[PDB]
Amino acid sequence: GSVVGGLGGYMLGSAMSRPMIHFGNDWEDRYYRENMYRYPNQVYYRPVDQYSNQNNAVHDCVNITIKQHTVTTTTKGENFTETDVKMMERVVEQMCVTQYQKESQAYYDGRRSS
Repeated sequence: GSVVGGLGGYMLGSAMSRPMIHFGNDWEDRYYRENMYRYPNQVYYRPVDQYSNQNNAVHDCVNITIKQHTVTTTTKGENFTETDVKMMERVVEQMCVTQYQKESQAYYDGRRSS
């Protein structure tokens, strides 16, 4: 039950989102627009079909995405620091929410309702 040390129950997102996010100044809003490429566009998550709402599974997914990234990276002597992580959470929240909001929408649209 392990894909990368233990994430063997997790699934891997649609690879389709990287929103612009706005910290309230172009100080770190810009830093991100020059630092967004490195971040995973993908997010690691679990089937919301099983959950009362995706938000619980999103907020898990955020932590796990960062982890599934950094874990494979610090295996290479790398390390990540809070101000890097804060530049993923802004997006990885959006991306995991949006992946969920297509996996749990664009798969059923009310189970064959549209």
